[PDB]
Amino acid sequence: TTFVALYDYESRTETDLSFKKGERLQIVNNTEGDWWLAHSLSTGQTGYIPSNYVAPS
Amino acid sequence: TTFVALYDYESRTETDLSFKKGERLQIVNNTEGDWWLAHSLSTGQTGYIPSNYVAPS
Repeated sequence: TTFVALYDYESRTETDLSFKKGERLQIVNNTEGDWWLAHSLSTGQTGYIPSNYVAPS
Repeated sequence: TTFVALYDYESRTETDLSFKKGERLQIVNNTEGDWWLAHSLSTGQTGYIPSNYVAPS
């Protein structure tokens, strides 16, 4: 399955992909899965996490 | 709503959250959506993208 960008996106870090509206993109799976923005109740820190490392409470 | 870590995870960039197995985490709504690892057919580049910027071809 192929996706198409609806907006431009300029990369902000070393690990993200820049692209332009109309570019065609294939998702590639990996062991980490989707990444979610998360907030830790144990430490107060915040950032993206790999969804395959966690489970619901 | 609330998740639990199954593994340790050490941060690799400035934007990800480190955590330890057992930490409680809350996912936080933001406009970007899940982030996916993606491969560009126009440029050959690879990296994570915000799913809400793309749509299927």
